[PDB]
Amino acid sequence: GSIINETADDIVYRLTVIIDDRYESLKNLITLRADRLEMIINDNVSTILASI
Amino acid sequence: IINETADDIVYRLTVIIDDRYESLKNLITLRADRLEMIINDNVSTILASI
Amino acid sequence: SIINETADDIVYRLTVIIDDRYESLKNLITLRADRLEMIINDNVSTILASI
Amino acid sequence: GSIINETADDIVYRLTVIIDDRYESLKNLITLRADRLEMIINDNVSTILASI
Repeated sequence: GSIINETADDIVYRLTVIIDDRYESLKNLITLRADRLEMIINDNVSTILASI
Repeated sequence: IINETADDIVYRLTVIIDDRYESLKNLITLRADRLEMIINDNVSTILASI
Repeated sequence: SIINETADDIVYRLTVIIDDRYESLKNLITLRADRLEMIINDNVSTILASI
Repeated sequence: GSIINETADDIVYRLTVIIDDRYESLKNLITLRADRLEMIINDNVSTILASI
């Protein structure tokens, strides 16, 4: 009763922290590598146009 | 009770997982769409400049 | 026992949820990466054939 | 601990291994495809610059 649901709420909270923490890390890596690809791309097109 | 509680756990954590998965799915699609639009735009600029 | 049985059930069910969400994101990442690689290599060969 | 405490610990552990693994594979996948794109982009910019 006070144990079954406190152990239910505890499982959910503990796994929610794991899931949230892994998710935010994936969110940051996608944003990081996409931002990085776009600087690389923007720089290279600037270089090509400035070399023509 | 033991089964009602287990169903509650699986359900609640399944809402979390699906929400996180959905936002990542959207993020991947957004950034990939941006990249495809950026690459096409830039190549069209190069082609009109050579 | 009703405790271990229910625990194995929680793990199995949620593992399928996670695997499904994982394999779907794996496929999306591979797909969008594959397209971007093909768009780049197509567009570069187009430039090179035009210069 | 209690049986419910050791059972809840085993649920969280087994699902944390699953979550982490699927996370780690997506981490390596995103890094891999971003690296592949950058290798392609940089080969192609050096080919364009040497061709104009």
